[PDB]
Amino acid sequence: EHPEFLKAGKEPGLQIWRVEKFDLVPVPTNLYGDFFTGDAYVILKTVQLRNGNLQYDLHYWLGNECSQDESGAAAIFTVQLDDYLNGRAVQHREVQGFESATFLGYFKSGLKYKKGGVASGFKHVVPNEVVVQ
Repeated sequence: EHPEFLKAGKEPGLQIWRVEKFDLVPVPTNLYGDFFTGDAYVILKTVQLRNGNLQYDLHYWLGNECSQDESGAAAIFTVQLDDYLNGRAVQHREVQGFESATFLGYFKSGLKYKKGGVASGFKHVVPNEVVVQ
């Protein structure tokens, strides 16, 4: 067994992963682009300058339907580890509505609002923060 947060950074290009109670779950490659507006997604983008230097770009997608407790958590684990990956990296926050140009460029049709989740997909229910009451 091995840690995932530390696994990130094993290949250049762009990688996508979905956070789940601190479990990280690779978004189904079959769909590639589907997103549930309620949780938080983390993406990295290692670009190639001339032919040796590389730059990882951080991009967390928030359908604006996810609580801030989990939203920031992703921006935190994604940002902190980023420093653990390169030390700086780029920071991009997409709160569904005003994304960045690089994000809308790599995700042209990567925008599918699907209310649901992964483990709660069997019951088909979207518990609201009211649960804490």
